[PDB]
Amino acid sequence: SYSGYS
Repeated sequence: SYSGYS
């Protein structure tokens, strides 16, 4: 998974 700001 991805968590945060892109």
